[PDB]
Amino acid sequence: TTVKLTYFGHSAFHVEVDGVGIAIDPWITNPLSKTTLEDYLKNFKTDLVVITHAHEDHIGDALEIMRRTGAKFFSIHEIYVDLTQKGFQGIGANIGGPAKLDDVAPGLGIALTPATHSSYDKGVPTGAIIFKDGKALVYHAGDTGLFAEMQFIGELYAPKVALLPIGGHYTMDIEQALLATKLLRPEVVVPMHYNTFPPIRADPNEFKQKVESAGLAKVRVMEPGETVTFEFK
Ligand SMILES: [K+]
Ligand SMILES: [Zn+2]
Ligand SMILES: [Zn+2]
Repeated sequence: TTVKLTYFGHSAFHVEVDGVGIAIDPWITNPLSKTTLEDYLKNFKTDLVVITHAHEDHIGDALEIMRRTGAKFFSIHEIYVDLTQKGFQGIGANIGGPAKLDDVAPGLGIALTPATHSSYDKGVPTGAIIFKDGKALVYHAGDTGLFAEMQFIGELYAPKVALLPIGGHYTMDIEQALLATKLLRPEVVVPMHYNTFPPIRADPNEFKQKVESAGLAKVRVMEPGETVTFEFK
C-alpha cells in the first residue's frame, strides 16, 4: 500500500492513499503555505475532508474546498450537525473504533482519537487514524497535548506515520512530542503546527535530531508544498 503525503504548512495535509484523496485540517492559505487555493484545487483530488476540531486554523479552507470539489467531510458528530445544517454533505463519528468508508473507497476506515485540547462549543477535539484493509497508515493528531491513550494507539495499531504538533504553547512542545512518539510507535513522524505564529515557534530539526538520536523513529521534516511517498512492505 502507498501513501503520497503532501504538507501545506501548519497542520494542513493531503493524504493520497491508493488513488483516493483525503485532506486533513486544510488551511491551504496559512501564512507559510507556498500553495494558493487555486493551485491546491488544480493539483490534488479531494474525496474527503477530515476536520480534527473547530478552531479556524484547522477548519481552514474546508468549506470552499468542499463546495468546489463536491468532497464530503469526515468529523466528530457535533461538527457533522453544524455542517449538515449549513448544507454540506458528510460522515459524522465519535472517538472509538474506525468508521467503515467503503462507499468512499473500498477497505478505507477512519477512527477518531482523543486529544487534549479544545474546540469552541462544537463537541470535543479529536485526532484521526486512516486505515486501509485494517492497517493503520496515517495518524493525524489534530492539536493535542499528551494523552495517555496514545499508548493504546501504539499497542493496538502502531500507525505507520504520525503527524504530531510540536510548537508548544497551544499544543505539545518538542519535549512532550518526544514522549508521544515513544507511546505511538510510528515508523516515521512528520512534525506540524510550528512557526506559523510567535507563540508556536519551534525548530522542527531540533525535534528531528532528538527523535532520531533516541532511535524512536525516523522524522521527515516536510516543507510547505512538498510531497513524499511512503510504502510499508
Ligand atoms: K483563518
Ligand atoms: Zn486548536
Ligand atoms: Zn491549531
